[PDB]
Amino acid sequence: MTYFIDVPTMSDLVHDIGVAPFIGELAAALRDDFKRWQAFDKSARVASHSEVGVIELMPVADKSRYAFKYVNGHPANTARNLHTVMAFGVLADVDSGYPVLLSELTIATALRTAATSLMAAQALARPNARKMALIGNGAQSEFQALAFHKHLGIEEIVAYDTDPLATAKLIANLKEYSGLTIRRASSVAEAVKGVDIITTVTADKAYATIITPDMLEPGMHLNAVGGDCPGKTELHADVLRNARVFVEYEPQTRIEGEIQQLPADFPVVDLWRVLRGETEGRQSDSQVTVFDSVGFALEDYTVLRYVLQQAEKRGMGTKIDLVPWVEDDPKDLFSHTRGR
Amino acid sequence: TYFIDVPTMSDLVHDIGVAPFIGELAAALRDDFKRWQAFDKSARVASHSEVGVIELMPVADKSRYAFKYVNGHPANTARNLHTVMAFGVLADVDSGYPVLLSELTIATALRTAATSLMAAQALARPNARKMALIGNGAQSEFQALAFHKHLGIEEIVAYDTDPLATAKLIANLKEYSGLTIRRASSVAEAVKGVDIITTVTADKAYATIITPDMLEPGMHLNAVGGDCPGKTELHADVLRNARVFVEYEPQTRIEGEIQQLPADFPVVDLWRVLRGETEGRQSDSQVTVFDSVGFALEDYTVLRYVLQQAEKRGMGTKIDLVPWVEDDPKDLFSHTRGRAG
Ligand SMILES: NC(=O)c1ccc[n+]([C@@H]2O[C@H](COP(=O)([O-])OP(=O)(O)OC[C@H]3O[C@@H](n4cnc5c(N)ncnc54)[C@H](O)[C@@H]3O)[C@@H](O)[C@H]2O)c1
Ligand SMILES: NC(=O)c1ccc[n+]([C@@H]2O[C@H](COP(=O)([O-])OP(=O)(O)OC[C@H]3O[C@@H](n4cnc5c(N)ncnc54)[C@H](O)[C@@H]3O)[C@@H](O)[C@H]2O)c1
Ligand code: NA
Ligand code: NA
Repeated sequence: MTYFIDVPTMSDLVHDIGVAPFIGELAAALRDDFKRWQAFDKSARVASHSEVGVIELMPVADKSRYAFKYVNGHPANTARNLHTVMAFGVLADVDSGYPVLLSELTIATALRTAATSLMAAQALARPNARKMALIGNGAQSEFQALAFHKHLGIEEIVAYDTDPLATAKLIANLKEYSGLTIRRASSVAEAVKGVDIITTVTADKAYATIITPDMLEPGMHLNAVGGDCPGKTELHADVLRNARVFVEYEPQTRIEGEIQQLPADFPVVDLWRVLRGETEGRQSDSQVTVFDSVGFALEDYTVLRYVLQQAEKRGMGTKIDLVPWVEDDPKDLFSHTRGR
Repeated sequence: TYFIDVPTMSDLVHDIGVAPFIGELAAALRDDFKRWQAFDKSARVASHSEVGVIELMPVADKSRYAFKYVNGHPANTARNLHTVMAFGVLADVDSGYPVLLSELTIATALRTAATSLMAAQALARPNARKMALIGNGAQSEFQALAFHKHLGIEEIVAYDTDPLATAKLIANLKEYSGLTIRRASSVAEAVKGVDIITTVTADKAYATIITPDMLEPGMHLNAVGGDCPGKTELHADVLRNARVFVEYEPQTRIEGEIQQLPADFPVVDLWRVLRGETEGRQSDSQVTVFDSVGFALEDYTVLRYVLQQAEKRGMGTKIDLVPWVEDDPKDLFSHTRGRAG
């Protein structure tokens, strides 16, 4: 009983639920899981670096369920008509090790990342937010835009991308949402002027200063999503020093996040503690808050469980023979060598 | 992405033949072990539970990336489930694209037998002819055939606490008339006078399947069963009386039989033995121990082998695991409109 949800099936699932509800429901599910932070067997994801990218495995588990996601990060892929980010994952039973679900996670990753950013913003950004800058208008952009528009009251988005066609795509994809205005800016500095939230989702395997100190205004919240690997950043180190920085899983973020540019003792705040109301999140209206996001296995665990439950209710997905199921003699593996 | 499921792998292995599969794989493993320094190696990541473990085993070179998901639950057989279940992926390094998704439960038994064979060829006495096989479960038939067909073992003395397991082993290999397999009533009885002792028992605990009093000069121990911290088969003093060989030292220091010895206890890297940089067996009376726990490179090799074998037979099914080439790779949102939209 290993169920498989491929790309087109996930497409039908997301279409059925709706992108907005999917993100909203997922953010709520993520919030609850983050509150249960200490119940999970956590670890920094394993990364295998190459010349133009990275391939990583992201495991996590509690006492009953195990989950992991395979994911790559190759910014140069788009030049070859491939996605910068591709992923898939598995949800398994802890007491038997049996893989219950194998699922595409490329579409799901964009959804969980948007939901995670939304969850963090709901807890860290000023409640009156209405304008957001969206730097990087690629694969993640539409999801981030909708998450903030439908669930955080963002009515206006000022977008910028080195690739003008990417911005055109973003505007065209969301035009159907009349309550949301999205306009193209000629530069990052122009896009971020006067915004309440800055979301960065650029893809470039190198140290970059997308956001510089001069762009910061009192009360801003920075949703820094693009940088997510050692040697891959989007914020100038001083931007972090002028803000209260929040992270997912500190041990991993110290190596892959924006904070990799600062001393190992630079103070950061664990988001799960804020969500439990045990540690202060935003401390004032003038403060600048930064969500140093790199992605963490727990978020994939949440979306995998969500997808399994939602697909089950809709009778979606197909069964595959990935590993042996129950057998008369589980010690007779050799019998399988005689052919099906 | 192509997918090879359990029944397809069964047909594939059946067509290649278990012995040939193990032989060809051992040759391939030797080549990969020789270029050990070309791989980005790491100790597998394990998630421990009260009755088992779930692990991810990645490894990669400049061209290919591979990983295997595998569990280790000794109590599973009481629930008619396999103690070991696994599957893995072979991916392209420069794009991250997963080329092959494959069952690896059957393949794991084959690569483990091939690895044990490869080590034995370099560590056991060349005149070995009798082997003790402790643990007659899933791995046993594969280990038995690997040694019989490729290392001249003509007699195996088997023991398992479960008598039906031993009966299964004997019945499964009865067709190999050049191989004699007989049931012993205890481990001590089974290992008496053997040239090689292969242990593949499954018990999540510190076990002394083999004690020092059982050792005889010149024996080679293919210790395969223990493969996790707190899960061993050999008494620590058995190791003190031998030259010990490992796969990937950093990982084995944690999961192997040597976890019971000082961090400074000397061990020998198998790949270096194969390269001829250090000695395998040094004397006929020496006791050698291959402290085997399994390592990602072995799964990398079998995944490449399976892909090649399946490809020339046109076997495997295409699956939409991740997006492939598209007009606009930056438009992931288009996928939220349903497969029709
Ligand atoms: N934090 C997380 O959880 C998480 C999960 C999603 C993806 N990732 C990261 O998010 C980033 C974006 O992912 P994606 O799938 O949208 O990639 P993508 O390649 O589809 O889009 C990235 C966009 O950034 C633009 N860009 C690059 N450099 C720029 C610059 N200096 N200024 C303005 N625009 C620039 C590109 O032209 C491109 O359109 C990647 O770096 C990826 O690894 C992180
Ligand atoms: N080193 C490696 O690369 C590698 C790869 C294969 C599997 N593993 C390990 O190999 C072991 C066996 O795997 P399997 O698939 O054959 O499992 P299995 O459960 O099918 O068979 C194990 C057999 O051991 C027997 N056994 C348990 N305790 C015993 C004892 N004290 N004395 C004699 N027999 C005993 C059981 O009754 C059973 O028949 C497991 O512990 C597994 O984790 C290691
Ligand atoms: Na980031
Ligand atoms: Na072992």
